[PDB]
Amino acid sequence: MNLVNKAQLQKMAYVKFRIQEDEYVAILNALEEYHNMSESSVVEKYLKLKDINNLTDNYLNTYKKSGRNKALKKFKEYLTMEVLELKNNSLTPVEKNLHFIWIGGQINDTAINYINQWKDVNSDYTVKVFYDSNAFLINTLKKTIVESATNNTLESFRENLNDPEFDYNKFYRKRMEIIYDKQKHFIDYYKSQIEENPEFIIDNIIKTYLSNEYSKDLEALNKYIEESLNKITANNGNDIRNLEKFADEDLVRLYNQELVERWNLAAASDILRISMLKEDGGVYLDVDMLPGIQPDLFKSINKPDSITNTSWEMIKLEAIMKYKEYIPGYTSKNFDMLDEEVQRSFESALSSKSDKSEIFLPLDDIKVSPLEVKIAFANNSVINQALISLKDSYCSDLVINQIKNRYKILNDNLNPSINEGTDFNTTMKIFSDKLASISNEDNMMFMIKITNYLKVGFAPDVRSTINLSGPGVYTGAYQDLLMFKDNSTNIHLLEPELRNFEFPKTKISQLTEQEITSLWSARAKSQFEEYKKGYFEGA
Ligand SMILES: O=c1ccn([C@@H]2O[C@H](COP(=O)(O)OP(=O)(O)O[C@H]3O[C@H](CO)[C@@H](O)[C@H](O)[C@H]3O)[C@@H](O)[C@H]2O)c(=O)[nH]1
Ligand SMILES: [Ca+2]
Repeated sequence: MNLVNKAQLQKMAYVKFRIQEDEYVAILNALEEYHNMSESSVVEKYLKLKDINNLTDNYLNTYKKSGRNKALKKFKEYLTMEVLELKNNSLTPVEKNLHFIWIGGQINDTAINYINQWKDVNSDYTVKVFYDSNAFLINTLKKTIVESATNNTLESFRENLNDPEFDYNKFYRKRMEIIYDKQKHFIDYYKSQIEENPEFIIDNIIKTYLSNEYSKDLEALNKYIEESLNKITANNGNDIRNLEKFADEDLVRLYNQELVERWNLAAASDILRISMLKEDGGVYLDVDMLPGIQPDLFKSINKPDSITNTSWEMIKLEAIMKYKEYIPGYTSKNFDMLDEEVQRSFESALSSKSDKSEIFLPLDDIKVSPLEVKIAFANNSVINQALISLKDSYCSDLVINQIKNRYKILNDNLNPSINEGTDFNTTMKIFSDKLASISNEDNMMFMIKITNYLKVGFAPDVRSTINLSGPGVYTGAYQDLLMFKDNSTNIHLLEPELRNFEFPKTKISQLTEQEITSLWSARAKSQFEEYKKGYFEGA
C-alpha cells in the first residue's frame, strides 16, 4: 500500500506512442516531489496528495477519451489508500483533556455520577465540563413555551377527545403551529434587545421575557441560575464565556442560533464539542457514556449462549453497579434475569477488586493522527457521542467546515422564509420551495433532511440535527478526507472504510442505562395521552 512511483505510474498509464501531455507531466512531477517529502508534516503530505488528485481529474476532464484514463482512475484509488497509510503512520497521543458539555440548565446528579466515573479513573486527564454561564434558562424558556402551546392545543381539542380522529398526529401538527408563533415572538424580542444593547446577557433577556409574558417569578429564576452556577462550579465546570481564542466568529453565531433561538441544547453541544476539540484537543464524551470495562474483570464468565452480545455488555455494567454501587440508582433489571449461579460468578469477580481502576479501563495514552477525528459507532453507523481529536487536527477543520457550509445553506434559505410568512405553515412552504429550487442529486438528501428544521425538539422523527451538526458532518468530513474534497454531502463511504476512524472499542461503554433511556426520545402516542390525562387528573 506504499504509493506508486512516478516510474511505476508511467507503467500503469502507458499508451504506446502517445504524447506526454502537459497535464500528464504535471501529475508525474507532483508525484515525484511527494516521494521526496519524507521529512514533511503529515498534513503537508496529505495536501501534496490532495494536489495530485486535483491534477489527475483535471487530466481526465481535459482528455475524456484518453487511453490513460483507466489507470489514472486506479491511481486515484491509490491516493485514497495512501491517506490511510499516512493516517496510520502518524499516530501520537491526544492532549489529555477530557470534555463534557452541559448547557441550558442545571446539571443532573446522573450526569455528575457518570462523569465522576471518568474523573475517578482518569487522574492524568483534565476533566472540563463546558457550560454557558449566560444561558441557564434555555430549558426553562423552552419548557414554558412548549407548556403554553400544549395547553392551548388541548383547549381547542376540548370536546373532541374521543372522536373522530384528533390523534397525536394532529396534536403535534397544531401545537407546532403554536410553538413556532411563540418561539418567533421570543426570537424577535431577543433580537431587538441585542440590537439595543449587545452587552445584554441571554439569561437576563430570558428572565425579563418570562416575567412579563409568562408571569414567571424573577426571584425564583435568579435563584435557579444561582444554584446552576454553584453546582457546575463544584463539578469541574468550565465557563465558555471566559475562553478567548477558541472563538470562530461564524461558529459562535451558530452556537447562539442553536442555544438561544432554537433552544436545541443537543445541536449547540454538537457545535461546541468539535470547536473545543479543535481548540483544546482530547476526548469528548456525552454525559451518558461510562468508561470501558477492564477486559479481564469478567473474561472467565462465559456468556450464556441464548443472550445477545448487546444485553451481555449491558449486563456487565449492571453487575458492576449492583456489587460496587458506584452510581446510586443504577438499574439491575437485566442482571436479575440471569441464573443465580451466573449472578454469583459476577459477584465473585467483583470481590477481589480493590479500586475502580481495576473495574473500568483508564484512557491513558490514546493515539490519533493529525489527519483524523475518531468517532464512536452504534449499530454499524458513526455516532458522535464520543470523539477523539488532536488540537488543530486537519479533520476537526473538515468537520467545522462541513457544519459551516451546511448551516449557510440552511440559513440563507430559512431566514428569507421566516421573514416572509404570516405563520408556520406558510414559512415551511416558502422554505421547502426554496430548498427545492437549488436541490440536485448531490445535495437532495440533505435538503430533504433539513426541510423539517423548525420542528426539531417539537415533534418526533425529525432528523435535521443529524445532517447539520451530528453524525452526517463527520462522514461528510471523512469522505472529504479520503476523496480529497471539501463538499461531501452525498456519502458513498461504507462501514468498513469508516471503521478506520473508530474510537477504540475497549475504552468506552456505550450501553449504559442513561444512554438507552436517551435512545427513546418510534413514536409516543403516549404523550398526547398523558397531556390528555393532565386534564382529568388534577384540581
Ligand atoms: O439540556 C441539555 C441536553 C443535552 N445537552 C448536551 O447534549 C448531549 C447529548 O444529550 P443526549 O441526552 O444524550 O441527547 P441524544 O439525542 O441522546 O444525543 C445524541 O444526538 C445528539 C445530536 O445532536 C448528539 O449531541 C449526541 O452525541 C448523541 O448521542 C449531552 O451530553 C449534553 O452535552 C446539554 O448540554 N443540555
Ligand atoms: Ca444519548
